[PDB]
Amino acid sequence: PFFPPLYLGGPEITTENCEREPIHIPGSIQPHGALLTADGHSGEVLQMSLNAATFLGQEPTVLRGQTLAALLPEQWPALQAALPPGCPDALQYRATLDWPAAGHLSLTVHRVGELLILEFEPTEAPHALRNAMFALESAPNLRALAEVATQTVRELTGFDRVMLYKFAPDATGEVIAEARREGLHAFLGHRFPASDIPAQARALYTRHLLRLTADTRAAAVPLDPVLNPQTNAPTPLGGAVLRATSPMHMQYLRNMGVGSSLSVSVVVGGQLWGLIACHHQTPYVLPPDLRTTLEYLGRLLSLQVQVKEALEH
Amino acid sequence: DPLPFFPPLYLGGPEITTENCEREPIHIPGSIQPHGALLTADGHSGEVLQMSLNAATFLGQEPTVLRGQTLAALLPEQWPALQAALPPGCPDALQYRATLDWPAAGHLSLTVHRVGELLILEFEPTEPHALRNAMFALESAPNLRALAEVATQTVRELTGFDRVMLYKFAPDATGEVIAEARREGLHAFLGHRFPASDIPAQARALYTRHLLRLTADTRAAAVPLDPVLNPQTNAPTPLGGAVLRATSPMHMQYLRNMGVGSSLSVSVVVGGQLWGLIACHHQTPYVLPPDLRTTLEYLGRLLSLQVQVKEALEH
Ligand SMILES: *C/C=C1/C(=C/c2[nH]c(/C=C3[NH+]=C(/C=C4\NC(=O)C(C=C)=C4C)C(C)=C\3CCC(=O)O)c(CCC(=O)O)c2C)NC(=O)[C@H]1C
Ligand SMILES: *C/C=C1/C(=C/c2[nH]c(/C=C3[NH+]=C(/C=C4\NC(=O)C(C=C)=C4C)C(C)=C\3CCC(=O)O)c(CCC(=O)O)c2C)NC(=O)[C@H]1C
Repeated sequence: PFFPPLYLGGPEITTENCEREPIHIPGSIQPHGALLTADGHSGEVLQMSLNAATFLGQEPTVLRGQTLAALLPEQWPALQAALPPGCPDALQYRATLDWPAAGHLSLTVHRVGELLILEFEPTEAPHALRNAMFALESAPNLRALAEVATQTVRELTGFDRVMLYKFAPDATGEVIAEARREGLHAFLGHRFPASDIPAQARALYTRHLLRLTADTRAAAVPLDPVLNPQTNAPTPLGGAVLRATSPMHMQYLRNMGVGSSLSVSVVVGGQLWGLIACHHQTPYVLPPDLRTTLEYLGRLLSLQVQVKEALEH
Repeated sequence: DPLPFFPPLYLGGPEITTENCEREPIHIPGSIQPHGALLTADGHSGEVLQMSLNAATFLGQEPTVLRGQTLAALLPEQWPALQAALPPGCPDALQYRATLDWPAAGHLSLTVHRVGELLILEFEPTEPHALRNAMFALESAPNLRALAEVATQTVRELTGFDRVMLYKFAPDATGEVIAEARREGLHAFLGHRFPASDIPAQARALYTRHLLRLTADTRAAAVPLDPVLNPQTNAPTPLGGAVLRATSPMHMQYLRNMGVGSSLSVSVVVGGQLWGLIACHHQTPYVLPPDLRTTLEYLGRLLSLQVQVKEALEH
């Protein structure tokens, strides 16, 4: 099973109970964005991140009464149609708001049962993706495909280190390709224990295909209330990219000298084949539109891995 | 019966009938569609060899001036990028794309690929979260039918085409329309089946490697290359990989007779085989700009993946 989260007086996580930390329900988010939850029917704002006032420019109480209808007039009917009752928690809808306080915000919404989860992040506003797609497809074998993928991602993102991280049948990880800035340790060829990404983390990565710690030293921002009014239970935040990252993991990242981390899942035959794994030495918020490019690349790599593995077997 | 290609018309080959169909060399027509321009150049020196006859009007230069310069001089910023992206021996399927600001012609999209020692350069005029939203909707579709319907509707919304079908090949290469989105008033092709020779076997081979072809105007005359043969080889210039390639007069006749002014289709390739097509129709001529066509190319790949996934959920 899972332990209760901390804020419901559950045990603190150690190396004896990695497998049981409830990472989907931390009750908090990373501070480079803001999150609101809301009722599926009424559009009634039920929870907000204590930092919402910053991003939205709204007097705190104003929000926690109001309706999405009021708050987002153009958007609220689109949401209603895009995310019908009963849809999967994996389905997401995005829009760009030109919002008074903040030039442009990206809005990302998904639905978990009766709750809409809304994420707001700063945003903005060429051929590198098309060029990359053809490059991946003409790679002659899996090894070269891995090399092209890591190089392409590094060029698109500027990340200090991009790795392709392949799982063995027992969930032992091996770095099979790597693109990195001069003057970093090489992780190419190295193998790591399964428990570095515990089973409850791998399952969640099979369904929700991208996550990140924008700053390995930033404090999480609580949800208020912490419990969903609807259920008097924790809000599931696994489908939210803003979810506060595990302190266990952030301790690991910090011990490696990483300041910013991001990964993308490569899913083949319904199973987690590997990850595109990015490190930056310093804090780094990759903007939403560039993340989208990596999300596309994730799908394309999933296709090409199967194609390429089929021409060996 | 499968038989080798006839020589093209310009090398004294025969004209094509319902009989010899499968031997038309549709990859070497010696000509392009008039809404863009094409140059060929030597892959090592960058000497310009062939150009479409309309090139002066896209590129704003006399032929003899174009042909008298190397790509190093014509494309000083792109020439080194081309050479890195398209190394000798690379496959003909690999494409490099850039946007140019050309004085006389505005923003041009440049698409380049390499066939042996030849570079082929295509120039076309070029111009929010719809793709991301579509990607997730496709993935959440519960079964093959719902996927097919979401895919057709999405493509129609992105493009404005009068008719978008999902055509699926059977094992005998006979095809069948399994989903479609269509303009009000058009009659339904859903569930109809069509014989295998409607897409003869050489076209289906070409459609497995080069994943998007089109006919922007089913009545437009083709524009010859000049000279027609590659001076490197005194042989035909391979245009399979060029979207500007001229369509077979057989297929343009099959289209006009249906009332179609514009045709476009994207291959859906599963396990190395052509599974089916995203085929689109418009009643009037219609040019879809290169950046919009890129969205369809990306959807072609997504759909190939999702078709595998939906079919595996099915035994
Ligand atoms: C108690 C158990 C421990 C534990 C927990 C834990 N680990 C993750 C997530 C990740 N761990 C990763 C491991 C590596 N990244 C690398 O680059 C290398 C090698 C150089 C390794 C071994 C990765 C990639 C992830 C995914 C997240 C990311 O991309 O940064 C989680 C889940 C994190 C979250 O979703 O919040 C958890 C709970 N880690 C341990 O090391 C043990 C002691
Ligand atoms: C003697 C040869 C004939 C022939 C040849 C031919 N066909 C193509 C390409 C296509 N034919 C298609 C057929 C259909 N389109 C539809 O909308 C329907 C049903 C409603 C059918 C059956 C399609 C979709 C294509 C793909 C091209 C496109 O999408 O426009 C070629 C190749 C043309 C080229 O690539 O240059 C050729 C040579 N078709 C016949 O019917 C016979 C008479």
